Amino acid sequence: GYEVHHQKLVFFAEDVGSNKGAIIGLMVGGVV
Amino acid sequence: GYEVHHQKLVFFAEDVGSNKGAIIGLMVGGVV
Amino acid sequence: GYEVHHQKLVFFAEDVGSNKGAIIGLMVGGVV
Amino acid sequence: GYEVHHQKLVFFAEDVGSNKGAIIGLMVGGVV
Amino acid sequence: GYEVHHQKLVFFAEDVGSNKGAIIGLMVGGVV
Amino acid sequence: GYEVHHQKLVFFAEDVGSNKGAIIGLMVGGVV
Amino acid sequence: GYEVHHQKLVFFAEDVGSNKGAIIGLMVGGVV
Amino acid sequence: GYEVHHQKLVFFAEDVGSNKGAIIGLMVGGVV
Amino acid sequence: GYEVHHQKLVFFAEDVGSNKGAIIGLMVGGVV
Amino acid sequence: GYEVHHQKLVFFAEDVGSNKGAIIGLMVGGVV
Amino acid sequence: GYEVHHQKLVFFAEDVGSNKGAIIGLMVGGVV
Amino acid sequence: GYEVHHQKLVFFAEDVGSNKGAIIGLMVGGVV
Amino acid sequence: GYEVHHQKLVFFAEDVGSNKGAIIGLMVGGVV
Amino acid sequence: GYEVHHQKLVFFAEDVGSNKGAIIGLMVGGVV
Amino acid sequence: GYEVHHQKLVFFAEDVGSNKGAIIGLMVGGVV
Amino acid sequence: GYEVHHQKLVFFAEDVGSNKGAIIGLMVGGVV
Amino acid sequence: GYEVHHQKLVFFAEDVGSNKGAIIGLMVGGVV
Amino acid sequence: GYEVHHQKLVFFAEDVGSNKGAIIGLMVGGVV
Repeated sequence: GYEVHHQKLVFFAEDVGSNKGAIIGLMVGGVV
Repeated sequence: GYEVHHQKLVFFAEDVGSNKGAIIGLMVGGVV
Repeated sequence: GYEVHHQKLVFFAEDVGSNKGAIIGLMVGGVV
Repeated sequence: GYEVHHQKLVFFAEDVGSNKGAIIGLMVGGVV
Repeated sequence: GYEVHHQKLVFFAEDVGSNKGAIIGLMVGGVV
Repeated sequence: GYEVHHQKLVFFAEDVGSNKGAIIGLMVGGVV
Repeated sequence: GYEVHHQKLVFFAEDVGSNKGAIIGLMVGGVV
Repeated sequence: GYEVHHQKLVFFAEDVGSNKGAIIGLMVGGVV
Repeated sequence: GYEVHHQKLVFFAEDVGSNKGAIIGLMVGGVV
Repeated sequence: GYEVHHQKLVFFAEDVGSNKGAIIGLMVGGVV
Repeated sequence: GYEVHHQKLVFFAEDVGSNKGAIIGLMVGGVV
Repeated sequence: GYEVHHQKLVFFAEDVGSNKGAIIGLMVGGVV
Repeated sequence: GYEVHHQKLVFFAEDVGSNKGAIIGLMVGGVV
Repeated sequence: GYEVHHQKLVFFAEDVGSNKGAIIGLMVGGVV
Repeated sequence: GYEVHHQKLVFFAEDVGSNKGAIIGLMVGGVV
Repeated sequence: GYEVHHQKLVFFAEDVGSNKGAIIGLMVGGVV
Repeated sequence: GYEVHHQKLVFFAEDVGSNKGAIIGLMVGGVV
Repeated sequence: GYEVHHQKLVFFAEDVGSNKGAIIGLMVGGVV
């Protein structure tokens, strides 16, 4: 009937002084 | 009980002093 | 009853100093 | 009292934020 | 009736001292 | 008549044998 | 007249009452 | 009268004609 | 020298009462 | 004699009584 | 003179005890 | 030259341990 | 001295194409 | 001598016979 | 602290006497 | 203080007398 | 100091008389 | 005080009597 469930991902990374290629490649959405 | 759907993604990265090439390639699904 | 769906992604990346250093490609299906 | 259903993308990267000093491509199919 | 289901996923990594490639390749979706 | 289940998941990598920067290739979603 | 490779996709859905939330998006680029 | 290899997708939803609500997008690029 | 090699999928959804927001996100490759 | 190979996937789904998100996300193409 | 029959796959999903989101994500192709 | 016949597959999903409704994420094809 | 970064794809195939009506499509985002 | 990273894709194929029917799709996304 | 690394892929294949329909489909980019 | 890294992939295959369907599907880029 | 990290990969295969489907579906890049 | 050398990898394969199956579905990248 009624249910509440969300995702929770926290990705934290240290890498100061420029990483070898900073890029975000994501497929987000699909279902509202 | 209320039906609630959400997503939480936090991507944090330290890359201070200008990155080589910061680029975002993302597809946000157009579904409501 | 109330029905609310959602999505939320926060991308945080440090990299000050770069001039004109940002390339973004965002594509949305049909209707958010 | 009103149901809500929309996406939230916070693309935060240190890469200038003055005037048109970046490459941004936004595509939406028919209706947002 | 009543149904709540969530989980905290946290990833922390230190890779300082020398650049090493920062890229997010991810599929976030599937169902509400 | 009540069913709620969650768990805390956290991973931290510091002072490892050899860097890694930040490469995330993952499929996260599919189901609620 | 020998038959050759044709595509076959039948998407049948009983969705009478087609209002605000009914969207069809077809993307191709090459040959038909 | 000659058999050939071509695409064939039947998208049938009960409520054809598309009116003040649903959105249909046909996109190709090459030859029909 | 002629053979019949192709994919075939029929996706059928019954007499629902019209969903919150039904959508066909389809990419048909321009190949032959 | 003649070499013929073909796919055939029938997906029948029921979701009556109250809307719940109906989505066809498919990639059909690439090769003949 | 080699002859090979094709495969057949059928999948039927009823409403069940209680509706739950009908979404099909499929990659169809690969070769011919 | 020996004749080869493929196997047939049929599946019905209903009255299981936990309602699924209709969630299919698959790679169908590969060769031929 | 000076750093160098450029694309290099040698598509060599005995199967050229620009003729009476072949299909060639070359496209870019914003800047190179 | 000084040298830096670059792409190098050599696609070599013997394919004579192929005429009045070639299709090429090349796209770039991400200032190079 | 200079990085000297290039890509190198050599794809060699025979396909003489006209292919069913020679197609080159690729994305060349990913800002250096 | 010199660091060099590279990859060499040579894929060689015979397919004479016209292949069923010769196609190159390649994603080349992903910030070097 | 001086460091080397690479490997030679060579693959040769005989498939004369038309292969099932001379197709390259490959992802090369991501980050370098 | 760590040093790694490269290796030579060669693979040769025959497969007549029954087509080999020349389709490359791979991913080479991830990290430098």
